[PDB]
Amino acid sequence: NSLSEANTKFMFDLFQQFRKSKENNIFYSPISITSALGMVLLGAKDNTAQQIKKVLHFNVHHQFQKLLTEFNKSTDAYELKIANKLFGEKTYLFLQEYLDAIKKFYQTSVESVDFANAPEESRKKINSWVESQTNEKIKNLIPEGNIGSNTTLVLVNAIYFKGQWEKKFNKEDTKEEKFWPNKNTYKSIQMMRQYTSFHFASLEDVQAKVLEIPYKGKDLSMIVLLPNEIDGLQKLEEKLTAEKLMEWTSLQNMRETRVDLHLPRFKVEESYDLKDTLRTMGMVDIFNGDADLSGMTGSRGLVLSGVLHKAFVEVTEEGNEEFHCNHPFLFFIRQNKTNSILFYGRFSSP
Repeated sequence: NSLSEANTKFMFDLFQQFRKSKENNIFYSPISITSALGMVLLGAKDNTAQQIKKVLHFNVHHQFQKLLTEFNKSTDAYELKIANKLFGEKTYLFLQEYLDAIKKFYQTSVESVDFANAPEESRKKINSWVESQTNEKIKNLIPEGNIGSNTTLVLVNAIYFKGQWEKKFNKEDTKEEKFWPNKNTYKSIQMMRQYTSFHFASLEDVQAKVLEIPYKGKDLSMIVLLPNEIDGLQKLEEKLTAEKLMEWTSLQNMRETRVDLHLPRFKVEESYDLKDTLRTMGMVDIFNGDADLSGMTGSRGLVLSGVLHKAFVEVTEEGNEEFHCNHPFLFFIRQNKTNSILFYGRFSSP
């Protein structure tokens, strides 16, 4: 929906920042994050909530719960483990009303913890919760020293996903290969090869190609963008905007063609702390003494102190023109029903 629209723009704003810092593989769940903030936005008021809404590009929670259920609908098409919880200092008493809305709309809830007296035993609490909440895939969302004795709030947003390809991949047709991060260096990888008909689309403007590899079911397909030349993605990123996607990755402007695809057998694990980032993005109150999270406790004084996001996707085999992914390229798994990107990264595996 227009929601997915907002979720997309944000993702790019988010993108732009990651770009400034990370020049390797950057992967993240725009949708997981967007929601993580909608849950917090619930218990936020005034100028503190205003920052969020603009940063997020804004009824609302209604669809964020609507869309969430979907991905939460256990299915064999794929498998995702979304571990999104609020961890706060015990001493803060959260209004049940708030707990109702978030549980209801985000199928998640707060969790009082002794940040003050026991900040160490506190970390583990959250870590372990994260593992078990993601089939034990995402571990130690928080490293030692990260959480301090002076922590009020801490939004956790881990997420794991591994879908099964509509058109399976022959485990026999996968051997060693050469991946070119840059043009002067390369790293060996196990590249999967698949010849068949896909929804291809050539990109003149940016000098790149757009392939769509669906998952079992056809409502959750991952789109990939492959710059023509090894280092043809920087320019790609440079011209990639919201509107760019809504059109370039829209199957409407795509054509089902016989394509010999060459996709690598990878897995991206990118951890992030969007505190400063979100700040510069325009969300600043929340992280300082001016934070108004009255909804969460009926009073003020609670201040978001860091936000942890961690995506972990795995691409496996199990489920004219070609698509050769031996060099960098950006991709993203969307939800075709409502074109809601729930994952996005750039693969350069340097």
